Amino acid sequence: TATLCLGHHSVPNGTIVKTITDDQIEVTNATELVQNSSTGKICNNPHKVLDGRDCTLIDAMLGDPHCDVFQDEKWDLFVERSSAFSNCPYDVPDYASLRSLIASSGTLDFITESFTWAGVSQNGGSSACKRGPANGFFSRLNWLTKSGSSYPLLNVTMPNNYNFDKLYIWGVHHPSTNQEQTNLYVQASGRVTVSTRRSQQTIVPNIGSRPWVRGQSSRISIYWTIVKPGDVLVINSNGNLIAPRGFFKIRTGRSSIMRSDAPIETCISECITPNGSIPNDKPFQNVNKITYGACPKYVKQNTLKLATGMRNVPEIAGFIENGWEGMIDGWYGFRHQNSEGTGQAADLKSTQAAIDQINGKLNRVIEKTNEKFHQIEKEFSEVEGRIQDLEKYVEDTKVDLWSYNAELLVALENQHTIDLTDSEMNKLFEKTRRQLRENAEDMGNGCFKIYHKCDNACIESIRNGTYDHDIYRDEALNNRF
Amino acid sequence: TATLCLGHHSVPNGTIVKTITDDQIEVTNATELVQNSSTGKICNNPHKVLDGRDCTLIDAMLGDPHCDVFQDEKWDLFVERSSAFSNCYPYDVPDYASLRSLIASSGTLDFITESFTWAGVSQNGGSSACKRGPANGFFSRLNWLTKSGSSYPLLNVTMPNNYNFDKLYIWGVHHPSTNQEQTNLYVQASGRVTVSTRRSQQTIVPNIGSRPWVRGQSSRISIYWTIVKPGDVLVINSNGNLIAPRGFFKIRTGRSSIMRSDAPIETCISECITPNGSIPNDKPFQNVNKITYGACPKYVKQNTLKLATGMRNVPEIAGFIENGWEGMIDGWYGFRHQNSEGTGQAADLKSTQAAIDQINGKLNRVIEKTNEKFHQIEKEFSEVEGRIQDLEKYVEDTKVDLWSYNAELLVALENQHTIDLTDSEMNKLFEKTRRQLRENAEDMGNGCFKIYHKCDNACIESIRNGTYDHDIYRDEALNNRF
Amino acid sequence: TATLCLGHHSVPNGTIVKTITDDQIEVTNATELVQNSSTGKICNNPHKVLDGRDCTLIDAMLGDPHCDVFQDEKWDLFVERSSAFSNCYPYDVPDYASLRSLIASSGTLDFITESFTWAGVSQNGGSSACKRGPANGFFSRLNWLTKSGSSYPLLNVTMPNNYNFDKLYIWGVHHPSTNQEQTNLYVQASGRVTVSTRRSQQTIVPNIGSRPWVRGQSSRISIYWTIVKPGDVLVINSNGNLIAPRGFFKIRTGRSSIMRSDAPIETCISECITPNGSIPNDKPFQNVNKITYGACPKYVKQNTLKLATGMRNVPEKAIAGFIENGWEGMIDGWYGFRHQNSEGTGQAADLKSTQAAIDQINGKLNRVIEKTNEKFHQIEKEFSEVEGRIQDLEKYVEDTKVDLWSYNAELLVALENQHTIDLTDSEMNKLFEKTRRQLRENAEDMGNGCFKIYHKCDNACIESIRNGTYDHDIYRDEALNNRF
Ligand SMILES: *[C@@H]1O[C@H](CO)[C@@H](O[C@@H]2O[C@H](CO)[C@@H](O[C@@H]3O[C@H](CO[C@H]4O[C@H](CO)[C@@H](O)[C@H](O)[C@@H]4O)[C@@H](O)[C@H](O[C@H]4O[C@H](CO)[C@@H](O)[C@H](O)[C@@H]4O)[C@@H]3O)[C@H](O)[C@H]2NC(C)=O)[C@H](O)[C@H]1NC(C)=O
Ligand SMILES: *[C@@H]1O[C@H](CO)[C@@H](O[C@@H]2O[C@H](CO)[C@@H](O[C@@H]3O[C@H](CO[C@H]4O[C@H](CO)[C@@H](O)[C@H](O)[C@@H]4O)[C@@H](O)[C@H](O[C@H]4O[C@H](CO)[C@@H](O)[C@H](O)[C@@H]4O)[C@@H]3O)[C@H](O)[C@H]2NC(C)=O)[C@H](O)[C@H]1NC(C)=O
Ligand SMILES: *[C@@H]1O[C@H](CO)[C@@H](O[C@@H]2O[C@H](CO)[C@@H](O[C@@H]3O[C@H](CO[C@H]4O[C@H](CO)[C@@H](O)[C@H](O)[C@@H]4O)[C@@H](O)[C@H](O[C@H]4O[C@H](CO)[C@@H](O)[C@H](O)[C@@H]4O)[C@@H]3O)[C@H](O)[C@H]2NC(C)=O)[C@H](O)[C@H]1NC(C)=O
Ligand SMILES: CC(=O)N[C@H]1[C@H]([C@H](O)[C@H](O)CO)O[C@@](O[C@@H]2[C@@H](O)[C@H](O)O[C@H](CO)[C@@H]2O)(C(=O)O)C[C@@H]1O
Ligand SMILES: CC(=O)N[C@H]1[C@H]([C@H](O)[C@H](O)CO)O[C@@](O[C@@H]2[C@@H](O)[C@H](O)O[C@H](CO)[C@@H]2O)(C(=O)O)C[C@@H]1O
Ligand SMILES: CC(=O)N[C@H]1[C@H]([C@H](O)[C@H](O)CO)O[C@@](O[C@@H]2[C@@H](O)[C@H](O)O[C@H](CO)[C@@H]2O)(C(=O)O)C[C@@H]1O
Ligand SMILES: *[C@@H]1O[C@H](CO)[C@@H](O[C@@H]2O[C@H](CO)[C@@H](O)[C@H](O)[C@H]2NC(C)=O)[C@H](O)[C@H]1NC(C)=O
Ligand SMILES: *[C@@H]1O[C@H](CO)[C@@H](O[C@@H]2O[C@H](CO)[C@@H](O)[C@H](O)[C@H]2NC(C)=O)[C@H](O)[C@H]1NC(C)=O
Ligand SMILES: *[C@@H]1O[C@H](CO)[C@@H](O[C@@H]2O[C@H](CO)[C@@H](O)[C@H](O)[C@H]2NC(C)=O)[C@H](O)[C@H]1NC(C)=O
Ligand SMILES: *[C@@H]1O[C@H](CO)[C@@H](O)[C@H](O)[C@H]1NC(C)=O
Ligand SMILES: *[C@@H]1O[C@H](CO)[C@@H](O)[C@H](O)[C@H]1NC(C)=O
Ligand SMILES: *[C@@H]1O[C@H](CO)[C@@H](O)[C@H](O)[C@H]1NC(C)=O
Repeated sequence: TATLCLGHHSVPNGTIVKTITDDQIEVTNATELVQNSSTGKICNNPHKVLDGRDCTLIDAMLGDPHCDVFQDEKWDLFVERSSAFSNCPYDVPDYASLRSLIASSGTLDFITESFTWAGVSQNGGSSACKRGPANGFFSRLNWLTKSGSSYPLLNVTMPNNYNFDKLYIWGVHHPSTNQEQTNLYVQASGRVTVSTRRSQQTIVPNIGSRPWVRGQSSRISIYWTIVKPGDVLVINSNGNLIAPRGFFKIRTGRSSIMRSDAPIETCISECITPNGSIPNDKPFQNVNKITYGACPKYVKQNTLKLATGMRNVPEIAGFIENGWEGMIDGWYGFRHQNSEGTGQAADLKSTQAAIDQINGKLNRVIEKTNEKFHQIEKEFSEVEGRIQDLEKYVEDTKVDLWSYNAELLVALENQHTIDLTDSEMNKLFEKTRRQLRENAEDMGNGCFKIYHKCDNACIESIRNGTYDHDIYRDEALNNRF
Repeated sequence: TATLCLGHHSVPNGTIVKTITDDQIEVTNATELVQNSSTGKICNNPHKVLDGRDCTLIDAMLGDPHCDVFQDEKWDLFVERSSAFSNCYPYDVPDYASLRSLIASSGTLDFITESFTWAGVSQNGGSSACKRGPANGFFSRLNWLTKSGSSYPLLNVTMPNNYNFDKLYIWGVHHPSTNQEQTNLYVQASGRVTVSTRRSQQTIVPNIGSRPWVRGQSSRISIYWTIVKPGDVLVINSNGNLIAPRGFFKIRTGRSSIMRSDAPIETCISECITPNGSIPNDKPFQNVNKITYGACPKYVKQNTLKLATGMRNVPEIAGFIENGWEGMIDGWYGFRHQNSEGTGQAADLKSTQAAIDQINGKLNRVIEKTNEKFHQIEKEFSEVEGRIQDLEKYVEDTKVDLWSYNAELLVALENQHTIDLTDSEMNKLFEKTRRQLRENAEDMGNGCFKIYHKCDNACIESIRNGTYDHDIYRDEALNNRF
Repeated sequence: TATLCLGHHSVPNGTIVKTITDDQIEVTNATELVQNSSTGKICNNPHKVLDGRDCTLIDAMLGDPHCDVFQDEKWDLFVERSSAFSNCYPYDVPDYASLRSLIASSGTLDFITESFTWAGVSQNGGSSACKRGPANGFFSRLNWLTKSGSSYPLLNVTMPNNYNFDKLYIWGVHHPSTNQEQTNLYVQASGRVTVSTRRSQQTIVPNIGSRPWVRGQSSRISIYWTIVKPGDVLVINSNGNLIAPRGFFKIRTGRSSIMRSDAPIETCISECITPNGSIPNDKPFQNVNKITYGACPKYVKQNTLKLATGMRNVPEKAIAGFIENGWEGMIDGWYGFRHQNSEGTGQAADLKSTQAAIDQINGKLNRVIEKTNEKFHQIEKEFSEVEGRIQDLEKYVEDTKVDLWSYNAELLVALENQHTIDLTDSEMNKLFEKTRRQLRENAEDMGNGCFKIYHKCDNACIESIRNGTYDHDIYRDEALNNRF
């Protein structure tokens, strides 16, 4: 007689995963699906990262004297440090919109235009904004005051004869007293009107004392205007006008701005976070919900294990609640007890089928990467109300939905992996049973008892699939009965 | 002796779908789940579609002379063309999008005239920039009041809401270009308009200054609106620069909206409208446009998604073990028998019907029929604004990504389950057939049986029907086997 | 000879569930996953609920005379009733919703009085529209400054922030109805109010004009607010039309919110609060309201979702097995054996298969979906007036969220039902296959889920088969002789 047993491998150390029907199940192999660490540095490749050391984007746009190294710059990502400061006092109504559009433009290209201001004096300065040892001002703005003892009505025009949009930055000066207002501007109540063929803005200055900032009790408000090709710009002013010196060329692209204190190093990475660059070889990440580039999706979980092997079962006997830790050639194989001696082999068909069905399984459902460049703000330092609440709500909803998606996907994939491995083992056992028609009996433990003399060539023929039952039919029948 | 095999059908040409464990598997039949084309026309049934032609909704509401055919109009969807223009006095609307959305969602342009009394001022002002034929004109729903004689008295009027519906009032403020013009039109050197109710107020101070010429005018007019709830009162107080209203608009709650499109409108029936045109809604997903009106499929980024309908296509007596039957056209599963009389073939109705019933209506168990949406947010912009536009784009992008993921995962899961159920059906039929033949037959290794007793056509039909009796032939089969 | 059968239990009354491959399938047990009812009452534990009664949050903050009981109050949820009204000077708040949300999220009404000096003006002005008992009054947290004698000097005051917490200041501007009233109350013919810090500024010019009478007044007051960070300074500059502040509000960070409801408040314990009332959170989904506070189930559009708990239900039709036949007489377990012998029929139960099925079924839904989500302050979801862009965006966001979560719930229920049915069927088949494996050549299956054994198999034999210590070599010769 002879014995033939079928089984599967085992490893000394398994990994616990979670499926649809099991809280904890041990498998031979698993992989991590969530990235939860960073090196703390920002790669300067392949994206173009511009470090604004002590300057904000608005300050560099306006022309702060200590921000003059940023003139005519361009970037893919602008990094704003927490140690930035202003050294020139002003306020911007709707600051966030201007900051966002300047960041999304991706450039600081400024073209000077020849404005004519007749009857007034130009190039005013203050001691609060020093350009060297002398008084200065913003380099992209012009402070106009009275000439002699008169301040006439200003009325200038400039058409857009190009084929791209223009961006104009202008301002209004708010004095602190009526005496100062009349001293700088002869009229007791100024007025600034800037309009195009389709839009208009009129600002009336406000007079009143304010806290001293670098020695000044007055302020300046900043406004902007966009002129389409074929349109025209008209500026009408009675006083308190901070005239523009030109226009900014505005483009459309994939630029943005980020707040971070991580240093920038010479390295390559496609994903940038405020914590630093992270690899994008995993479908999910847990570092930061603020990202730039090709980045994994953000989830609330810190670990998600995906099974890449069959069950780990501790240990002649077959595969019925028994693993073979002595198998290193393949996933499934045969063991036989013969007159010549015991032997072991491996089956390549089932092993390769399982490997093919396992490899690349996650790519069939979830896409590889998503490239997002400019998005909404997700951290705030001041309380505002309605819009901030809406933004926070949207971000929270997105995060919760994606976390649920990740959890369900991982559970389903683990369940299907376990099912396919079990099906492969059972199919191999059933094929082996079907090949031996009447010459063998099932021993009850995944093994077969062959009732005729089956030598090594016989076992090899059984394993190959070229076994003939008619050769040993009568001998097996005589032995069985 | 005899032979009884089991098998399944196959087709000369199959389709490749994707499952959970397979990236490409061939099946006998599949259907497309994504709609990706349109005819370029807009159906005027069953929704009421109003063509704006050369007019916008705001211009038609104000009373533009070339938009006078749109007075007292009704619509379910308003279509705005890119060739629309303005031909009246230049104006601007602060928060234009909010008023446009309000008027579009109201769904009607019904106007009721009221008896306003303006004592001491001139009425019915006009300009050469807004012509009613050969003579000067103005917006038909607004009244331009200027000085009478040499005085402009203080205007203070009231109007109560004694109905049971909301009232919408449209008024304006005139911004002159020079101080001399301001003094000439209105005696006072600084005008002021105050419009208020018992719960809200608005005060506007005009701005004097030159502006680019538009149809010969360097002055502008700003447009404002006020809503008066039932039982409330409206008070208008002014001393210059008032563009008075002539009445109120009825404002309703409904399912109306507005769209920007250039597709023509033709006689046809469709429940879904896109800027590209009308599309059928028989499929659960679409790829034409993310701007939709009516009962429409969900927008996904995928161009195609195939759902499996049949079984695995296996190319071609032998059984079902890696062998499909090309010559079978009468069913999905059946029998082939080899006998002394000759060969034959049949089909199994029960297993085929079970598989068909399981397959039929498979996708309706999860996805709702249709999502009918009428008024939504704007999804395309022609000018950069900032915060709110970014928020809207972010919301739309998140929605699109989530629904694309849902569609992909669902299609993969359904294909996997269809393949599994069909394989289980075939294996169950074979197992039952083996179960009937207790000891008179044994499996030959290729999904087919070898019978050791003389089993004729009546015998084969008895086996197929499920009424086979092994006791009659047991002794002969046992003698043949041993 | 002896007969051995395998089968499963069934119940007289079943319940219908929905799976991936079946529209309507009957099982032995199921549970409801959607909470669609409420008691109509709000529990005051464990959250601190503050009833607004006839006052709103803004009215309580300003100092309305009939809202004077809400001074220095704290809350976790503020409940605003539909019967609230105002009984003081008419006013309007530009961007009212932002201030309401700010005060609701702050969670307290703590007020600290500060010593402002207003030189050359008369303080503590009142009106007949706001009565403190028999006499004329005003808001308790605001100061109405008017001319003293025949002059109104320019006011310029400062107040530094020397603490380590943010300050909130509430002030206002008065809008007269006539120029004569403007001149009588304030000497200057045009007022101006400037309030600023080192990083912000606000200037308001009053409006003049008649308005509808509210409690005898055709004038209004506009409300503005300012926040001062630690180390900053506040400056107020004005020459008329100023409603001065009396101090600052302590502003905090926390998990407080506000809700509009008309449900009464009783003594009970509940972790979730809805405008309909409190609901239990023992289910993953609910259908009551999309406005919630606390640990609440997710909101879905469906009103019922049944999760299968048992196996398929098959009516019971010489003993028979599990092939299209249930056992209504089995109450000892899920799977078992039935044997007919010469001594008589017998029945038993199998514990391992039943225990495995129960352990797989138990706790199945906790593996994918989280228990509860704690949300405290969110966006508004109901509006009493039409506004335009922002309201449309909020409605769109809420509708998208609801649709996505409803789809998730439906798909999850269907998948779980399918897997439960599959696991029960697999367990029964595995038990039958093991029973076949034990009897190698001594019996053959009859096809109805039963084995009939050729040798003599008594109670010891049947018990050995059930346990698993059955030996086939003992009866092999007798079985072979009987079969052939
Ligand atoms: C309306 O009300 C506001 C606020 O109440 C007033 O604003 C104040 O204006 C005064 C000037 O009139 C400001 O005083 C100035 O402060 C400067 C900064 O002081 C800070 O820094 C120094 C050094 O670091 C510290 O010692 C000090 O404590 C502060 O922390 C000083 O540098 C100025 O000095 C100048 O004047 C002195 C006078 O002796 C000279 O000796 C000096 O050489 C120098 O010339 C000056 O003292 C004050 O800071 C303002 N306060 C605020 C909050 O802004 C308005 O003046 C008031 N308007 C009217 C019309 O009344
Ligand atoms: C403040 O600054 C602004 C802009 O700098 C000034 O606005 C300009 O005002 C002048 C008039 O004062 C405008 O000139 C007018 O332009 C009309 C349109 O011009 C277009 O069309 C004509 C004909 O097709 C073309 O030839 C031309 O190139 C343009 O393409 C003309 O139709 C007007 O014609 C009138 O004047 C002529 C003079 O010869 C007469 O013969 C005509 O019959 C007719 O009466 C006129 O020329 C100019 O367009 C305005 N510019 C802008 C940008 O709007 C303000 O006037 C100024 N304010 C002060 C107080 O100085
Ligand atoms: C600009 O235009 C507006 C609106 O047209 C005017 O506002 C009106 O001003 C008048 C003048 O005061 C107001 O009249 C007063 O109304 C009070 C309330 O009346 C309501 O309530 C009573 C009782 O509940 C009802 O019977 C009545 O129908 C109203 O529903 C009255 O109580 C006042 O009575 C006083 O005067 C009478 C005079 O005989 C005395 O007998 C009384 O004892 C008492 O002293 C008074 O009649 C009117 O309410 C205002 N309407 C609105 C809508 O605001 C502005 O006045 C106007 N401005 C200018 C400069 O012209
Ligand atoms: C363009 C201009 O007028 N520049 C002035 C500037 C302004 O007058 C002021 O900042 C606007 O509010 O002020 C400068 O400072 C002045 C002192 O030099 C002078 O002694 O006193 C003035 C006040 O009475 C004023 O502070 C400055 O800021 O440097 C002078 C500069 O030319
Ligand atoms: C209601 C009214 O006053 N209408 C005027 C109109 C206005 O005066 C003006 O548009 C407001 O800015 O202007 C009209 O045009 C005028 C010419 O006819 C006149 O020769 O010159 C005027 C300038 O000095 C003015 O342009 C118009 O727009 O048709 C006349 C109309 O009655
Ligand atoms: C702080 C103050 O001035 N308070 C006045 C108040 C105001 O004058 C008014 O409400 C602001 O618009 O008005 C009071 O009412 C007055 C009557 O008592 C008086 O007979 O007539 C006045 C009109 O000419 C005015 O209505 C009030 O509202 O009680 C008096 C209060 O001291
Ligand atoms: C990445 O940086 C963020 C900073 O935004 C870290 O999140 C903060 O972590 C600290 C310390 O636990 C908390 O006190 C803050 O509340 C967190 N902020 C937010 C917005 O969550 C985060 O821990 C960092 N992650 C890694 C891996 O370095
Ligand atoms: C329906 O119309 C839209 C117009 O928005 C088409 O989308 C544009 O397609 C062109 C050509 O590929 C692109 O260059 C644009 O970028 C697309 N615009 C947007 C906003 O996506 C769309 O292709 C049309 N679809 C059909 C089926 O005609
Ligand atoms: C909980 O209260 C809400 C209040 O909005 C109820 O929803 C309204 O129910 C009425 C009556 O059927 C409808 O006419 C409204 O259209 C509903 N409003 C909304 C926004 O859906 C809700 O039915 C209540 N729930 C329970 C269980 O009583
Ligand atoms: C486990 O799987 C990973 C990839 O999924 C593979 O690289 C690794 O070799 C596997 N483990 C073993 C022991 O082969
Ligand atoms: C393929 O399936 C569709 C159902 O989507 C059916 O209408 C069609 O008849 C099927 N094809 C064949 C050849 O049966
Ligand atoms: C059905 O299941 C519930 C819990 O899921 C349990 O409380 C109940 O007893 C079960 N019903 C029966 C008849 O076992």
